[PDB]
Amino acid sequence: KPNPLQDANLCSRVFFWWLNPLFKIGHKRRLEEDDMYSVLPEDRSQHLGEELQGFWDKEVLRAENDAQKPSLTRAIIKCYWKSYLVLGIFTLIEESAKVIQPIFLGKIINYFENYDPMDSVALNTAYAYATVLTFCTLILAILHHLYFYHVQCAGMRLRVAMCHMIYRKALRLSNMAMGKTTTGQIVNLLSNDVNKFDQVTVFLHFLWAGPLQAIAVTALLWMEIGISCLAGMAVLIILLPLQSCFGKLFSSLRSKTATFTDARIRTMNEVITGIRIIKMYAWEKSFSNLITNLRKKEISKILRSSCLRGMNLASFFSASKIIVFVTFTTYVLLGSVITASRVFVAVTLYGAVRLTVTLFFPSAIERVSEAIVSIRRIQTFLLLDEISQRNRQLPSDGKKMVHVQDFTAFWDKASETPTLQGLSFTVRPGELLAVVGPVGAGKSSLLSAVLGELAPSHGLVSVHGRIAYVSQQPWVFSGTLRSNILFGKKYEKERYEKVIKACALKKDLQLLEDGDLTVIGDRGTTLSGGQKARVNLARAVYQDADIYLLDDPLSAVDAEVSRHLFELCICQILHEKITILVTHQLQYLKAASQILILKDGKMVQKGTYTEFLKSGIDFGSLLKKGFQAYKNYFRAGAHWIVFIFLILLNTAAQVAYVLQDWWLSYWANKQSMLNTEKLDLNWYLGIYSGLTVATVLFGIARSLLVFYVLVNSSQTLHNKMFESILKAPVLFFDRNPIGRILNRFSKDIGHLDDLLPLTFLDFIQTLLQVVGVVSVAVAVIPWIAIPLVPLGIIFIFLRRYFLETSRDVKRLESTTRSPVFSHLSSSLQGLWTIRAYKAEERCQELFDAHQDLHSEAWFLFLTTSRWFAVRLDAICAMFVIIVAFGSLILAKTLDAGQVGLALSYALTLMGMFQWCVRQSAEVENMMISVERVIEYTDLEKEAPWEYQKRPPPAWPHEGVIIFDNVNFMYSPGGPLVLKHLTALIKSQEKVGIVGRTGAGKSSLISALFRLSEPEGKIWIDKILTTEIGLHDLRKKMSIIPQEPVLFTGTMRKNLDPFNEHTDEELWNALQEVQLKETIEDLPGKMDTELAESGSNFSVGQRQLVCLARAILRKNQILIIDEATANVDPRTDELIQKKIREKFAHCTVLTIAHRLNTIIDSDKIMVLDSGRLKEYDEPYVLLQNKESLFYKMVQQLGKAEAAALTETAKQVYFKRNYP
Ligand SMILES: CC[C@]1(O)C[C@@H]2CN(CCc3c([nH]c4ccccc34)[C@@](C(=O)OC)(c3cc4c(cc3OC)N(C=O)[C@H]3[C@@](O)(C(=O)OC)[C@H](OC(C)=O)[C@]5(CC)C=CCN6CC[C@]43[C@@H]65)C2)C1
Ligand SMILES: Nc1ncnc2c1ncn2[C@@H]1O[C@H](COP(=O)(O)OP(=O)(O)NP(=O)(O)O)[C@@H](O)[C@H]1O
Ligand SMILES: Nc1ncnc2c1ncn2[C@@H]1O[C@H](COP(=O)(O)OP(=O)(O)NP(=O)(O)O)[C@@H](O)[C@H]1O
Ligand SMILES: [Mg+2]
Ligand SMILES: [Mg+2]
Repeated sequence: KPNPLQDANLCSRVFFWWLNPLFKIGHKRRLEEDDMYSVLPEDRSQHLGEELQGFWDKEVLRAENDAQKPSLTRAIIKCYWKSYLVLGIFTLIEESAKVIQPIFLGKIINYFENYDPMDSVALNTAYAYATVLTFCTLILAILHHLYFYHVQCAGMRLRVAMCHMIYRKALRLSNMAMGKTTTGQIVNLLSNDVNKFDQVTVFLHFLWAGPLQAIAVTALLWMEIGISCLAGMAVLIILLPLQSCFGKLFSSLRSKTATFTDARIRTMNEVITGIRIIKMYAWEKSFSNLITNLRKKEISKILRSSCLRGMNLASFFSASKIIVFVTFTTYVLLGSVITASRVFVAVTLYGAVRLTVTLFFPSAIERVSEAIVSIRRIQTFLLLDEISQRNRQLPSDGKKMVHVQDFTAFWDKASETPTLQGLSFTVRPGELLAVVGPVGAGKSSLLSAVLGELAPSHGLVSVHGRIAYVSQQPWVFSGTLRSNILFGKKYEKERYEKVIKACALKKDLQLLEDGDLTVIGDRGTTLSGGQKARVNLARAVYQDADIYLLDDPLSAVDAEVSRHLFELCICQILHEKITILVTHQLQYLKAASQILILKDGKMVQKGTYTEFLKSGIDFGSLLKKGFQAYKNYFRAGAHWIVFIFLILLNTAAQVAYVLQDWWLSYWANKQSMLNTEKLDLNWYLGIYSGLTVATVLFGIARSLLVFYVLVNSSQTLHNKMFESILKAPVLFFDRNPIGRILNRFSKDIGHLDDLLPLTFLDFIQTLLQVVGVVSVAVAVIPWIAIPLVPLGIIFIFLRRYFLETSRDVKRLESTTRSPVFSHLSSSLQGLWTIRAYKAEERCQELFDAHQDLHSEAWFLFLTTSRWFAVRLDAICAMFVIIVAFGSLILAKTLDAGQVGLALSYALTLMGMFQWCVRQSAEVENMMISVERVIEYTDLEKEAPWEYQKRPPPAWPHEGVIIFDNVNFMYSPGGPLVLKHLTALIKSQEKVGIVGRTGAGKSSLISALFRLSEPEGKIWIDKILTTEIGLHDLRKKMSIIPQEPVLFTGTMRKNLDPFNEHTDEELWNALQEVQLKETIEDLPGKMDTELAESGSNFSVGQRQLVCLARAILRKNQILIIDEATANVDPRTDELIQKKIREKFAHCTVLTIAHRLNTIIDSDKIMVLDSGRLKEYDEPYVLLQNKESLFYKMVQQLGKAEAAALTETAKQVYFKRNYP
């Protein structure tokens, strides 16, 4: 992938002419990673990393010699100052040109004031000054883009070198340092703490070019207009503390809103997760009240912050007008006169110095502070204690063996008991040494000590030869299964096939789409734990090391796979290699040549399996311990009359802004056309003050109205979205995951609430300023409207051409960034396995390649932006040149005031044009959140909660249920679940529910509750379920679900959200459920907040709370669904007994996976794939062996079957025959 930048000349590099093929390809089709240009040799990660590493080591050595702390900042400066001085020269030149050009503007105006049509020398001089002005504009418009690209390239180089150094350090962190730190911190100081270097270098050179430009501008202003410039300078200086105060208050007002936003998001997550339980209980009104209160509380603070930001923007808009008004008011009041060669030079100088003082200097200060903080963080990281490099090995005879003598060490030096107590043993090739012990013995500690991870406090360890080590937890890195097995070594087909066959990985390969080439992500999302363990063992065997160390290889695999592995990949293959193995299964101890028993870090016994059998101590014994989007977004805010008023306000503000400068020009012309007689100062100064006041007030009003309208639109959209969500049927929640649902409530609404209104206001402001500049230029010289049409057409086509490729470049850069973090995380998690072999330089090379693949896209991201900016600035410079030369060509018509006004506005169009284009692009990007919110606004809605026809309040009187021809489908067009169910449930009868694991037992409650609209007729106390609203039907039947859920709140809230009961009644219910004494010992009597689903409460406690809820509701129809699954027998018996005794006179339908709980039921439904087979007493079903009830009873066993039959017979005899 050759880089055309390596070929281009200086002329092509100035205009970025070498990116045209890339833009052509991007316009034609989509851009993939194969279309990117490889980085230049000087920008490769390894080169920069090694250069900065050498400089940093030299600085460290010097600092240690001098005996002070080292300075990463000093190292970086010593490395990059020579390359960062030339950019300083160029920014000096650029700032000098910026300061210079108003002088030539004033010279042109001065020529216009002393016009003489017959003179030609003055015309020639004016043309020369115009040429110099065009040269200055070209300098500011053309070369600045190459300068900016190099400025950003410096920061990119710094960041790449920093990342390389950080990874190189992290690859050799000691055990204690790794215990201090975490993987998250190391990933964070690459994802967030290294990106400050991209931004520090942009504004770094302004720390000396800001005050210098301010001083030069002040000197020029004093030379031009006199002492009156001090008032404008004072106002400009005062402008900074106002910004500081605004930013200080805005941060507090913003941080005061997260405490409501996070609570709202947490409640939303709870609602979305437990939507089925809420719908069954009909608590949507309570949750709606809670969410509404939280939203209002957050919206108040959002409104306050928006008002503050609008005031800040209005202050920026009116600052220049205020400065100029004050300056020229004191200038005129001191006794001078108004002239166009001075007014419109002071205006331009004030504008330039105001931009520089207000924005660039504070931005530079902030970026430098952040970069210093990040540098200090990385500097602290780079001095963590590192593992001492494996020193010169003791001279041996080349034999491969492992020996340990008198070893004693501890991970922590403050521990009372050492990790290992005087270990002393040796192992030779061909010996299968096994270590057997309980959890915590220290077998993995012994293996780590052999590897060298445990620093020997006392004793000696002699290990020679290559090492094969198997971690307790299998590890898979960012690659493929073939890559995992190869571990970077050269691929051999025969050896790979031999290892695959020996490891029985053929089934795992066949289970994958690509087989052995399938990509496995972080933590093996595409694989399983057994596959990871098999891959780890295969890699260890394939690497073909002299010494093999194993640690818990077969704990998490099946019996056949474990036996086949332990035999054919260890006993035969590794019979020529040194082997030390850690076991937990006793069946593999027979094949072990050596066995050691370890407990409490102390040696117990070592010998063969026969010797241990003769010892008499049992191992087992020892092992037991579009446009419509904009239209709807604007309509949701306010009426269209408000839109008309907003348009009028914007127009009035811009008109006053222009008219103040026009009035200055008119004053200058009227003073010039005079004669002593004097101008009436009262009139002119009064009109000036009125125009300034009107500009300020109109700007403030426009900003406030825009902000309020857009925030109201966001609030209305959120209300509509939540209202729609609360009524969507369960099918919608089944289709969409919880994360997707919560994303539109967390991120999209977050954008709409704070970012979009302010972005819109800024874009409108800048666009109106550009329109005003163009309108002034057209009004002064009408002929300028001719080339404006070609310029607009060219701009539109160029914008389309650029945007067809910029988005692809941005997505490529976004998708090429995560592999770096994934590789870092994988290498950090498998650091011991990486360091076991000598392959860490290969991991460094892989990381370098991953970093290069991202710098590949960053380069394009910078260059395409510069490519667009060059042409935009060319268009703007053409406009400026046209104005400046047409004014001189038509000198017989215009006058000084008009010429100066038009020329100054043409000069100020710069930067504003580019910012307007960028903000338009950003707004178009941001509208997708509004699109998604509006999409969720109009979801499908289920039946209304209430109907016109209301049943009597006493219904259900008895509780008789009729099922007639019930066909149930979860989704329309999906498979049928229930097939023509026909049954009658008499009042106050206990019915048990039986069938297979997919018989549809839990599908009956959905039909009864009408969660999904069923087909057929269901009659309850002679009312059909399809002619009454859902909230009037679900409220009269109680449900006890499989997994109880408790919502975060008070116990009174959890037991009675609608305050329909009394505290005494709730206490009586709690006493009935025997949880009252547990309730009344917390810090609060009944208002104790809980965690998610009551994480501090037991499962039995949650079931008991659900039973208490059912008791409190005290409805006639009770349904229980899979009550006891993994609860203790005591709580199971408690729940069964309480349910049996408390609801004697209430109809109960119970679905139980076990027949023990539902043996005493009066009747039993038999379900076969949604077909109702048998409905009668359980004794009758057990009488006939052909019944499915008898078959399932016999499936359980014999003794339990006999007990169940006896219990059913006893129940039948007691009930039917009293
Ligand atoms: C304090 C007074 C004043 O604001 C300073 C100062 C001047 N302003 C007047 C308008 C203005 C600004 N530049 C201009 C350049 C030419 C002509 C006019 C202007 C700007 C500003 O503030 O315009 C409101 C500004 C704004 C944003 C900006 C960068 C920027 O100047 C460099 N961004 C770059 O990406 C955006 C931002 O979102 C971002 O960086 O996002 C990752 C940014 O947020 C952060 C955290 O930086 C911000 C502004 C804080 C926040 C919300 C909305 N977005 C829209 C554009 C952007 C802005 C700077 C007045
Ligand atoms: N890397 C480590 N850092 C800190 N403590 C450790 C480390 N490795 C082991 N230990 C401690 O050393 C003691 C014994 O470890 P060890 O028994 O090898 O762990 P184990 O493998 O989970 N149990 P076992 O399988 O019987 O060896 C325990 O107190 C561990 O917490
Ligand atoms: N939301 C759903 N959408 C579509 N089919 C479903 C859904 N939930 C369950 N099913 C299937 O519909 C059939 C009805 O079985 P089901 O409702 O689970 O009763 P059950 O299995 O006997 N009781 P349980 O095992 O506790 O769920 C089964 O084949 C389920 O897999
Ligand atoms: Mg261990
Ligand atoms: Mg079910």
